[PDB]
Amino acid sequence: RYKPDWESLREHTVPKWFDKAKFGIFIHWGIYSVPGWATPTGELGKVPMDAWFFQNPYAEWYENSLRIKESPTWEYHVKTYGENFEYEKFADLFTAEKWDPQEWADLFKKAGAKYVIPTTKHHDGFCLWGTKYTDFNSVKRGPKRDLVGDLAKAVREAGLRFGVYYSGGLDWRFTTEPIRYPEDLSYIRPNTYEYADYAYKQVMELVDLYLPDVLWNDMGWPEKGKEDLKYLFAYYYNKHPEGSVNDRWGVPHWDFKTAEYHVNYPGDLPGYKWEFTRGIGLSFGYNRNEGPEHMLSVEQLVYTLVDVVSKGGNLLLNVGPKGDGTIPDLQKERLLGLGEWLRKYGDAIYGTSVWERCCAKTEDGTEIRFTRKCNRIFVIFLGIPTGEKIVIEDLNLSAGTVRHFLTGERLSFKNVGKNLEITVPKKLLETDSITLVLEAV
Amino acid sequence: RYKPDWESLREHTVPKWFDKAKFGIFIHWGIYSVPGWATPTGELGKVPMDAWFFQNPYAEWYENSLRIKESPTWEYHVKTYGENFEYEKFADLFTAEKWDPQEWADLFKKAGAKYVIPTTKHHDGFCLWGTKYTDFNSVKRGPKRDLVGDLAKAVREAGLRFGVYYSGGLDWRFTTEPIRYPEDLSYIRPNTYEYADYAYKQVMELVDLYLPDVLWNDMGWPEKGKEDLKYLFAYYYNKHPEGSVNDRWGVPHWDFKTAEYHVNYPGDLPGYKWEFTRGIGLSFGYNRNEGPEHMLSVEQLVYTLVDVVSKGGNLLLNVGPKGDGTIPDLQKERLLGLGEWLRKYGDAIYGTSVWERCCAKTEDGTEIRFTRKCNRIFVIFLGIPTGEKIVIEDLNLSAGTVRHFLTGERLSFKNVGKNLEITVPKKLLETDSITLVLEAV
Amino acid sequence: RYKPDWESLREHTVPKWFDKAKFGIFIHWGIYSVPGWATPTGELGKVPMDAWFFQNPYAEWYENSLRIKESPTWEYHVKTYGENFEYEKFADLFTAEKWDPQEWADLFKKAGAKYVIPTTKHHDGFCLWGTKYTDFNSVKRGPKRDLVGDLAKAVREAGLRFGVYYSGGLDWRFTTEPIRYPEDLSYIRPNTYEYADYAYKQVMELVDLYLPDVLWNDMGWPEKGKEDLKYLFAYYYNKHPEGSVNDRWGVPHWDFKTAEYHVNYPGDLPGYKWEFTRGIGLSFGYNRNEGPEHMLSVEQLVYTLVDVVSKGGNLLLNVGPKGDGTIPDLQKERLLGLGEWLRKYGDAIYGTSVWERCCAKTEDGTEIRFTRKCNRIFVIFLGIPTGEKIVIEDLNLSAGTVRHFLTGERLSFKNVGKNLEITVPKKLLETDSITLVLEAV
Amino acid sequence: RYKPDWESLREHTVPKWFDKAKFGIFIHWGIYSVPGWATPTGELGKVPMDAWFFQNPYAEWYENSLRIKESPTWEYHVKTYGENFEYEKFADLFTAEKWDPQEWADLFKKAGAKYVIPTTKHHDGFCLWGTKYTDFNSVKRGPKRDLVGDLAKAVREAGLRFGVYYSGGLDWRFTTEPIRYPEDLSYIRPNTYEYADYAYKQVMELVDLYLPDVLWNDMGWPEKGKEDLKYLFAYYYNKHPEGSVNDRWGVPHWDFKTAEYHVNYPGDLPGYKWEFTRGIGLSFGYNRNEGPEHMLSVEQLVYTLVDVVSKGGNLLLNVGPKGDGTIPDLQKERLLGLGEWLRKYGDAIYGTSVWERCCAKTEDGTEIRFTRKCNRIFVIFLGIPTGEKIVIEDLNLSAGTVRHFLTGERLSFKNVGKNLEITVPKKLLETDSITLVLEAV
Ligand SMILES: CC(C)[C@@H]1NC[C@@H](O)[C@H](O)[C@@H]1O
Ligand SMILES: CC(C)[C@@H]1NC[C@@H](O)[C@H](O)[C@@H]1O
Ligand SMILES: CC(C)[C@@H]1NC[C@@H](O)[C@H](O)[C@@H]1O
Ligand SMILES: CC(C)[C@@H]1NC[C@@H](O)[C@H](O)[C@@H]1O
Repeated sequence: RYKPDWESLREHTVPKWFDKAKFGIFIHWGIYSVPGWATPTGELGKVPMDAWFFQNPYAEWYENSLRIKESPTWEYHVKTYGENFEYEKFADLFTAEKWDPQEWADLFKKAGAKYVIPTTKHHDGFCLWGTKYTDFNSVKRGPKRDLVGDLAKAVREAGLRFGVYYSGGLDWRFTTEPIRYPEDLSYIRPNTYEYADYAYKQVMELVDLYLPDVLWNDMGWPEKGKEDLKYLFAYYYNKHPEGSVNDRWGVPHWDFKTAEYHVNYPGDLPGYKWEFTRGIGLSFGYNRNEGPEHMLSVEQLVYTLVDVVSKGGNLLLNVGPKGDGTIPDLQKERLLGLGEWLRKYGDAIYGTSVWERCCAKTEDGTEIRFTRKCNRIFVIFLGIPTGEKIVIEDLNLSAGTVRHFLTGERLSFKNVGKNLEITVPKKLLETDSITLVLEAV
Repeated sequence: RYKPDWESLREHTVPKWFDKAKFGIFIHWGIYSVPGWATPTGELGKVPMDAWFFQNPYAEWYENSLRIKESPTWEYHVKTYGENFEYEKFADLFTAEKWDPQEWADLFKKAGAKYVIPTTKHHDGFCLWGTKYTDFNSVKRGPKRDLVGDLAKAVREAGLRFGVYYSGGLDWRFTTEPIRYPEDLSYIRPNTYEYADYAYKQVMELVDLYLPDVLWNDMGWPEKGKEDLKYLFAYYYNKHPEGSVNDRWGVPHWDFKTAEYHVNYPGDLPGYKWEFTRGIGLSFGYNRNEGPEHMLSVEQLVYTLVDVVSKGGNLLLNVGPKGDGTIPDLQKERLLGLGEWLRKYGDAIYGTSVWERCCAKTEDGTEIRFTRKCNRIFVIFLGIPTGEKIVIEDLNLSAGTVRHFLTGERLSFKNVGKNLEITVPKKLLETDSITLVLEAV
Repeated sequence: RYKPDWESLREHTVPKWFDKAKFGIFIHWGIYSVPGWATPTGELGKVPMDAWFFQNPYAEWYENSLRIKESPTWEYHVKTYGENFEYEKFADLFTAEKWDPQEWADLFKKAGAKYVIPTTKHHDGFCLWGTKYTDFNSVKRGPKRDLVGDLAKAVREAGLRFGVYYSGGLDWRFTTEPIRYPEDLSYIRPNTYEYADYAYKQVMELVDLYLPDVLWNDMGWPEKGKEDLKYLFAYYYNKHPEGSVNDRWGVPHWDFKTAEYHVNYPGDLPGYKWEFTRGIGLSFGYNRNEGPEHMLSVEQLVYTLVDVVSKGGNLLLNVGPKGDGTIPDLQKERLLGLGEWLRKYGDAIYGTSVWERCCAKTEDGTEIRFTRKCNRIFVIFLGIPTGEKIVIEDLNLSAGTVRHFLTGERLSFKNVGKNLEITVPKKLLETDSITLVLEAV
Repeated sequence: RYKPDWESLREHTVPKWFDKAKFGIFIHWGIYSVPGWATPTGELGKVPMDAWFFQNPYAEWYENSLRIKESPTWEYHVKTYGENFEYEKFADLFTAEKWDPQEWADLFKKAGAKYVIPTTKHHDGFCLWGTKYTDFNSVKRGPKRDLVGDLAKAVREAGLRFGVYYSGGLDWRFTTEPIRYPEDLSYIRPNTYEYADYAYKQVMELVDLYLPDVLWNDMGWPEKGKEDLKYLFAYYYNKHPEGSVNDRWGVPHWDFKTAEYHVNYPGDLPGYKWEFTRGIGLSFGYNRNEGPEHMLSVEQLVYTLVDVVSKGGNLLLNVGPKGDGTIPDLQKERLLGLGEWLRKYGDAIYGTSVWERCCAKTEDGTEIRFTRKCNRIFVIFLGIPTGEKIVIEDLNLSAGTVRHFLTGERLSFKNVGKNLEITVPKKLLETDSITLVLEAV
């Protein structure tokens, strides 16, 4: 039994399933997916923040962008939907006509994912379940359906874990002015006791209805409601000890940390569980303006995943579905591509632990990542060397055997000074896909 | 960009327009203006506080007075409207049948005023704009009109600044017991988190709808809502840096202080901007029981204004209109009288600064006030001496010239010991109105 | 770098060396060791708390007991040292004339311990290092020696980790009234800002002088100083990431929990690292009145360690040295005995992890505990069965090889229903010592 | 009287003398001035902060640098003074044998300064007055003299205002670990209630002994002592209303803001009084390694002052004296040079106000700054144009007379489009020094 106080909640550590999962699917889906439009400006951390909100590459920020007159979104909206078309009207157009939760679940499973987390309420405040605290929801409007619950049921029947994303820190139904600068986030927030109660009642509602495996909050938690989390976390863990909580609440407790390119991404081994998140594209919500050139290739997804995992993290990859419930082909192809790689190399990923070091590189610059399972060390090349002779810089092994992972073939290697040389027959090199993988015992 | 914290908000100083304005018009108008009745007991600070609330001279406190059985208001009400007539019923009688916002604006402008501030919500909680947070408002009841917005538009078209008064500290729709003693104010207040949210949402609403030049709160701010003001003030100033806030919030920040006879009235020069407020009569809301004997004369208004200004303050003069929207003749005549004096002497008032001292008096007791504009010093007599020889006590001038302000005529004067003697030709003395004014360079 | 806030400090998890150490030695030593006397009443949780402080079995509480007149301690003190001998005078008799820190360290190492933690300051406030914050210390009085520093050097020379115990919660140099009842602890505390500063400064000094591997506070941290720990913990971890802190500070952070018979002792597997502590006898400080009847036998010590380890904990076993610095024979014998068992079976203890369950028992009630190392599961019997046929209740092994641990001999086994039968030749059983140990892969 | 609460303290605004002073002299002087050594790396905001503390260009940070072994400072110290020479020993070498406070004051006055502020205590905690709170001060050690008091008398004899700098935020007499990275500042602080008392007591003592015209704190105020400032500020203002405080306390109140190149430097007109500070060179304390290459030229100093003044600020220019109390020639030359320009053009600087805009430039890019005195607008060119025809971009004058400032000669000008043309006879241009100055009425 957990008690409602930070010192007692510290007894809850990240559950084993999460630590072993390594790969999950994020889903940003809502009424913003209907217009599904943003200018693909660039990546966060690379686009200047004095312009970011004025040319926001996140399609799910459509409403905020629309509130900024003459932003590209405003022009687009006016020309496409007209001035007499309020954002909320998109809830009636969000019909999810072609949604099939079992197909989604089957796809996520085939992609190699072990948990799924959809946006139950994003910044626009629209709720994707039949909440009793607002009528701005999927059961009363557009879909006429409990999207969260129906997806939960499908994800679980496919054997995957199910978490929930909730925008606790922002809700545009409680503010009128848009965020134009990063600094506006320090004061343009709901700010009321009423909003703190609402956020508390809704996350408790999600806990009671769906008992999620992960509570993924975003944008911090209302300051007036922070003390409520001691009770909410105890209430939650006492009903589901294997549940978990991310680190975006702004209180002392969390089970795992979160990182993005610009924030908290480690260069080497941290001593705590974390999770890296990013979209297949530059937006989280569907953006019809994105082409393959704005997306990671299957190879980059694999490398991203390997890097993350070798550093002790899980990858939470975001998918942005359309308003009709379909997953765009460009995204689906990248998911299947990753799932194929995982079906071959999954044993060197799932259930692994970090090694003594995460990283190395060859003499000719190919990057290498390591993962471990007891006595077995997985050596994962981000790429496949062309020549059979391979020199890994600054590494020596006290193992007695190095095998080619996929074929299981013993290989010849020797510590040559401060480096490690391994001979990989070209036949073997040709059997690998995207990554040459070795196994040392 | 202002940040939501007291130290950063300190960077916002009183805007120049307010400092230069000197004279504004307060308007206490609401459903209490229909019965428009109070016993004209006396001035605040002069009437004993153990009786004040039982024989309240403020007609806008009608509801509170009515809740005190057998107070004069209760007797009056029962005899006039009857016991089966609840105070709220006055909202349906408040029809503002003869209201013309442009006439009001024209009158205020002719009176010499530079800003106007109406009660958007007084203690009775009735709102004079179409707020979405209560149906007890002017758009839904009586007037069927947005009084605040329509007046805002007129005041601005006449070139005047527009502020809003809001009763943040008291709202009788949230309490049942009347205030009978000053000490009752320490505990008979809304007190709930709900009320703090409401006050916050309504002032933010006024900011978003009308973007006022002044936020004039009264009776303090709900304790549970004080931290909200850091955000509200930043939000406000970032949309209108030339806006301003009075000092009745009970938090660290304010742009100017407020004073009344009994409170904070300076005797000499303070080092900060302030504003003196009082009604033309003894009430703020219309009181049909007041006669000329309960009101300041045009002369007393002028003297009051001069004294205030010479001490660095602005005068915020209150007008109490009738339920039909007309301004009673006694008040209108006093406003025009003041406006006439200002049209002649305005250059020695508007845009001035305090001098080294505010005050002096003649050998025969006539009071004198000073104001300044760079090298010009205005010497304003509260009255017009009868003899041509004038001896100002304890004053010497290092100027090289003293002129009669209205005619511009050079005058003969000399420092005679510790006094100053000036000869003012009787012809000149006869050209002045209410105040003999001199100009020294 | 760690930051001074609980959220950031949560990133520091229990260091891997502590997790793997399993066994440490506690040392309560101080001026109270000179009289070294207490009435050996019983185990905590077994003695009525209405009498506990009056017949305190803890010799280190001598001073508090001495302050309760007519306690057995007061009678003994008066008769032995005299009514005029003030407790503090024991600091002049605490000479540690026969102390050899290298001998202690070698004994602790032979005992099988991996870390050692002496009392740097217990409740009587006497400090065993040359602290600059009080003259009541071992450098200025008694030993004329830095005992903590010399012990630290020796323990480290021996290859063991070194931590410090500090009585943050109690310091009788700041109070005059004794603790008579449990409830007295809620208010007979130093209570001042001065003491909060003093505790902070002394632990900071311990960190700067000795950079201990464990900060083991006792009796809570002064309330006025709790916020300081955010800074102390960050400072400490930033200088020594592999350092650790216990859970007796009363703030949100800790790396491991502590338990005693009556407190926090788990029945099965908790999800966090914890540590069980108890003495060899009934007191922590040396008690000349204890004989073998009041101490655990070597067998009981082994069973204790095994049970704690099978449940994820470390055993922190206390030694109470005499005033001359020697360790009594009865304690030294039990230490060497435990050390011989660990030399034989250490591989089933050190560096292990918990299995799916901690416990089981045979058909004739012999208790069994499990520990794990990757694929190897160690089955430790709390005792040595007499017959070769062994039936383990409610246990089935999906292993494929069960071996006698000491000889490595393969054994015959079979999952018979909900049980597991195993035959162990008596010659193998006769080779074991105190515990039969099997190994399953 | 001012009251001890932020709301009441807000009544105190920046004193008129500070607003008009425009230029003051900062003095970093202390025991660190004896070694007077640092590696002149670069300007703050220009040097990478990951190396900053390791190659600190600030000689006054000698002690912190000395605590980082293998810093250039440590190498220099060992070779010059010896490994056994503890930093504190510099207090015995700080003799100020050639110090003449009257000479310093006269130089500061000739330099054109109106106020002077010496370091009473910098981060090393050494106090330059006979404080009763520590023996580490100039009366008991080194100079055997009250330097702050003798300097105060001299500065005032010279007719200048006198303030005090105090390192409230840092005191290395309360810490042992050096600051290596910016982040270290969040926790390597005194942190105790004792230090909070100490800082309060010392500033109170400075107020009581010297009643300074400015309290210039640095590095924030200890968190546990922030509430004390309400009382300290009231106490101070009630004894000296014309006193002032800077903005580095971390509490709601301040009279003026402070800025440095990298911090708070305005691009145009802010609405509050502020002050720019920087040294003549790259260090604040004397650095024997700096030559003319690391210092501002007289021209650059003038351009600096003018720019800061046209934007509403005061320039607080730092001088770093040697350990013997003399001011190095290179700094004295630049001071006298600036003083000669102010003797010629001071009327366009002292007692001025900002105009409608601070800035403009000529067609060939000469920068121009404006200042104002009632009707007189001063047009200060940052340089002296070579040809007589001058075209000012985007400027139109509704004046009627433009005169050469130095000679008073009336000049020919014309608003030509969005620009202003002016002809300035070369004989007038040749009469100017460093800056061409015009005057428009
Ligand atoms: C990382 C991801 C969850 C993003 N968090 C910040 C949000 O503003 C954005 O829409 C998206 O949800
Ligand atoms: C000064 C004026 C604004 C008065 N403030 C106190 C109120 O109770 C009263 O009705 C009136 O508004
Ligand atoms: C467990 C052990 C460290 C005990 N803690 C409580 C103290 O009062 C007692 O003397 C002993 O140190
Ligand atoms: C601006 C000046 C007063 C500097 N403030 C920061 C200090 O660390 C530095 O030594 C110097 O005093």
